[PDB]
Amino acid sequence: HGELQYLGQIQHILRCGVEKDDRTGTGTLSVFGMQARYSLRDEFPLLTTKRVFWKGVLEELLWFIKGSTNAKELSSKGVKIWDANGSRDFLDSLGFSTREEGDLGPVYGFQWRHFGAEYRDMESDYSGQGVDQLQRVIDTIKTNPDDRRIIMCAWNPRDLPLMALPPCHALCQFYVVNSELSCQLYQRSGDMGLGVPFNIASYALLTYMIAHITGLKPGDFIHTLGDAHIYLNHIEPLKIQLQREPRPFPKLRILRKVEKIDDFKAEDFQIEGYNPHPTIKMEMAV
Amino acid sequence: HGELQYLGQIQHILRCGVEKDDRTGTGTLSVFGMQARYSLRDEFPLLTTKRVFWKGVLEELLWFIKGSTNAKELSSKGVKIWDANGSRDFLDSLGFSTREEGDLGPVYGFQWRHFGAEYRDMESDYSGQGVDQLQRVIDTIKTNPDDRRIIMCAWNPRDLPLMALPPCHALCQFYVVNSELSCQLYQRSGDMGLGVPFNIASYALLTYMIAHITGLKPGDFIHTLGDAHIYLNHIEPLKIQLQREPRPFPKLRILRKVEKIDDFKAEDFQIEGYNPHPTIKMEMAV
Ligand SMILES: Nc1nc(=O)c2c(CCc3ccc(C(=O)N[C@@H](CCC(=O)O)C(=O)O)cc3)c[nH]c2[nH]1
Ligand SMILES: Nc1nc(=O)c2c(CCc3ccc(C(=O)N[C@@H](CCC(=O)O)C(=O)O)cc3)c[nH]c2[nH]1
Ligand SMILES: *c1cc(=O)[nH]c(=O)n1[C@H]1C[C@H](O)[C@@H](COP(=O)(O)O)O1
Ligand SMILES: *c1cc(=O)[nH]c(=O)n1[C@H]1C[C@H](O)[C@@H](COP(=O)(O)O)O1
Repeated sequence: HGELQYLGQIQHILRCGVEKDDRTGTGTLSVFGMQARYSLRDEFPLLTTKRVFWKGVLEELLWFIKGSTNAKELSSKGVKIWDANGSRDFLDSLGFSTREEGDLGPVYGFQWRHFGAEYRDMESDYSGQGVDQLQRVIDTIKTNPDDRRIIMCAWNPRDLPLMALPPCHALCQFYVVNSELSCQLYQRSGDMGLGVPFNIASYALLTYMIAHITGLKPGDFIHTLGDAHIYLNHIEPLKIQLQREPRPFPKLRILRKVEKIDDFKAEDFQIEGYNPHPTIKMEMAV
Repeated sequence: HGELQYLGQIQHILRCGVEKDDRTGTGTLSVFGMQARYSLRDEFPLLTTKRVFWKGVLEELLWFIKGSTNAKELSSKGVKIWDANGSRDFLDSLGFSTREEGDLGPVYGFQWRHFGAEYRDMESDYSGQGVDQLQRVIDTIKTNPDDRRIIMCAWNPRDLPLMALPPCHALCQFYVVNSELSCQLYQRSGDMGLGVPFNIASYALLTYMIAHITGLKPGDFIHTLGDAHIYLNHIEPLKIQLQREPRPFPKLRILRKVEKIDDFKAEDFQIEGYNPHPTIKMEMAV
């Protein structure tokens, strides 16, 4: 079904992908330019050939929406996925010695809600500052769904030098037709073993959310990869996953009627019928 | 061959695309999310089922590279393609009455070379201001071709309100492997009848240029569409073009060794073996 698109890319990268060195010191097999279409109609694409950490997914999205750039605010929810890039050693290796541990800089959250804003620290008050792309999107979908410019962009050339790690999912666009909402994302860099499974579920979630607030039904989620790679220490685990057979995707039900996107809380959502294969550990390249 | 990928999209949009209204008042048949891979190896993808206005293509690219945002500077080269969006009526319909005719605002050129810069007018001196993404790319390709962040982004959330028409080709990323350079582009909006044929040739040209300056051979050009559409008054002309049979793509020869990307002049290039079908007129939706 849909999960076959992902499994296909994993295999393609493995057979043809060229070996390439990366900034983390690990090895890589990569391909440049791919695209997969995931349907959000009566199903949510949460991989089944492996049990995905749904919690961190939901928690991360929520963390993004409130415009936070502090690894600690997320680690507080039991989702440690960003701590690594917020460490003292990592911050220092980038020359951010004066920065407080946990401050990722002007990344995802900050750009979605305050693009123009002049960044200070992970604790500054930015309200009212910069452009709020998220809200902007919502309003355009509501007043003119034919608009060919419903875009949310995290890539900010001017702020790059202060980011602990530039956006991998740097740009997404929404589209409307027949009362159903679709979203496409441009991911410059894609760690097929870890981030990608997360990424896919993260945007399918965002779409559902916005579709809810706008009174539209989810359409498709187009995933576009730039540098899609499989780290060397992910090759064996992936080889096994490729052998497992997928199951039908689960469903995402929203337990309540929400008006503003900032109202959503972890409790408002619930996954149904998720029957995945056993978990698979994979080491994140730092 | 390669031109078949394009012809395929035209047909797919026609037989499966949904009718959709657009900002120009014209009608539209659209699809959301597509991708085509064009090879730049010993061939330049300049459509053959129709004779493409190569001049405007080359002239436009050059116009972009020097960071100009004035329709008149291009109309001066005999390429009138942008005049329409720089008119007084159009500028005024957007509320830009105080703006001088021809000033498109902070678009393509301005963002490629001065992303951060604070826009003034199509005649202001921006040198030394904002980030120069173009040069940035060149240097990264030269010092670390494994870099997973070689990106040039025109989409600037903060400047949007001042653009006569937001970027259609809003983001592209480069990739290197085996001494050959590839480029992928994200085009949020795609007028299949006019712009797209231009767009494709425009980026294939840019790639060739950068590959030359960096001492690499062209690889592939991945074209990714967001809202790909065929305007209603383009349906009949396209239906005929779909019936014509493609010919082998021509070759792009660079008549001279160039060091800096700003040195390139229209004369440095030459197309060879271009044998296309007769021209096809199509009215641009304003
Ligand atoms: N190299 C690299 N790749 C990335 O994708 C990345 C990111 C993106 C977020 C991210 C990081 C790790 C995991 C993750 O580790 N997931 C695991 C376990 C998660 C847990 O339970 O804590 C998984 O198997 O899904 C899932 C998502 C930040 N820094 C990164 N660096
Ligand atoms: N709706 C819309 N589509 C676009 O592509 C666009 C653009 C891109 C620039 C552009 C405009 C017109 C033609 C063009 O007219 N090309 C003709 C021949 C032109 C000539 O003879 O000079 C063609 O057949 O390709 C080719 C390129 C700006 N505003 C636009 N609005
Ligand atoms: C980044 C964040 C995300 O959401 N998705 C991802 O897969 N990644 C991965 C890609 C790469 O491994 C690393 C970022 O490295 P780089 O900046 O591209 O060099 O995280
Ligand atoms: C914009 C510029 C370009 O180079 N390529 C294109 O084909 N276009 C087209 C897309 C769309 O048809 C129109 C812009 O309209 P809108 O801003 O999306 O409303 O020009």
